[PDB]
Amino acid sequence: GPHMDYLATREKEKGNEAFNSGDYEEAVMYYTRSISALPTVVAYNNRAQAYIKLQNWNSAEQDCEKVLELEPGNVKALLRRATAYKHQNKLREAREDLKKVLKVEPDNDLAKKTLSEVERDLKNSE
Repeated sequence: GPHMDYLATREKEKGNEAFNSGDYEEAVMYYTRSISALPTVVAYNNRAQAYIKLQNWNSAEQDCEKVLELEPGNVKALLRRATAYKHQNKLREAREDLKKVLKVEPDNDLAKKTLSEVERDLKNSE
């Protein structure tokens, strides 16, 4: 119906109640209701972040790709897409994504500390 934004933030707040409590699988479905009412960078990026703790890397990339269509350059989405790639053995794409973070935010520990593991894992991936 109308006012789909009003529940798209409130269902996300129920997801954040579950996420801080340690029910990430309950957080994913709460964010999925949210995106089907009003799709946001916030709900896609948080859905992908919950999937990382569920080991659902190939689901997590699909919501990260949607973030890059709204915010082309989003550091959180590139950090999470590169993390999903690292665990999918898609490191060949992750090296590039961590560089797209570090050009804007050279302070990102999660970017540079993962890059040092990606560069060696590529040299091992023969």
